Amino acid sequence: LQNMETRYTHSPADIRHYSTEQLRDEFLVEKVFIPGAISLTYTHNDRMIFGGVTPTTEELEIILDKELGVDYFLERRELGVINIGGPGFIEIDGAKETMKKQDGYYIGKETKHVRFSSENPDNPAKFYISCVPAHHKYPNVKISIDEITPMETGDPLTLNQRKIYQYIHPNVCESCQLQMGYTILEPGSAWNTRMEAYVYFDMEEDTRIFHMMGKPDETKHLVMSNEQAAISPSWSIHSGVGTSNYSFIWAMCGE
Repeated sequence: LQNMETRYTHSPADIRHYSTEQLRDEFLVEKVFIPGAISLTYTHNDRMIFGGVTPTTEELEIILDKELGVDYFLERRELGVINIGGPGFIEIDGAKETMKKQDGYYIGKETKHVRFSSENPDNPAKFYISCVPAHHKYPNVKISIDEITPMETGDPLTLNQRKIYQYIHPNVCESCQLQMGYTILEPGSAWNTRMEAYVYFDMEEDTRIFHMMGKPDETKHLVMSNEQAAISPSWSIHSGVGTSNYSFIWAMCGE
């Protein structure tokens, strides 16, 4: 099955007295990669639809049209993808390529069918997709960790020794507004310091991250587990501290 939960946005005031529960209910996505299905969430923050399509025993395709007042999913949207799990395949309008972990892809407006598949149901490919409205059509371009020069910064003295990877960025491809990145916190570090959406993964079962959010003067946090995502509205902070090491994919769009 496939599924897309929509989430309205709020104002720093609406959230001012939110309970830990409420916060989680509005800004935390607990299940991103549920095997055999596509799990998506539509945020009214710039209308980004993100989530995870993790195929196992049957190739998957995000089929959306009436829900978005269009004939097919990408008629008026661009989409970024990065495989977080096992080796798989991506079939964009017939052309079937290989998607190994860390392999990404920028697909543009008007591509009819994008189908995802894994080469092993036991170790499925976890495709994290970030879809956003697009008015212009740019060429589809495959992205491989290789071709990317990870712009590292931070220092283990400030527990932020990390490597950032620009996937959907001007240095590797064109796009209307989507922007994606892959960041891996080097061991012994655990920090992260127009709307954004974060997905944390590749972390020990017991490590958890304290994702900070809200207006800088009224910050609150979401306690997150492995493979969970957080929606961060324009007016909110984007940093987070982990109990240990972790990686995360950030997707954004705006102006």
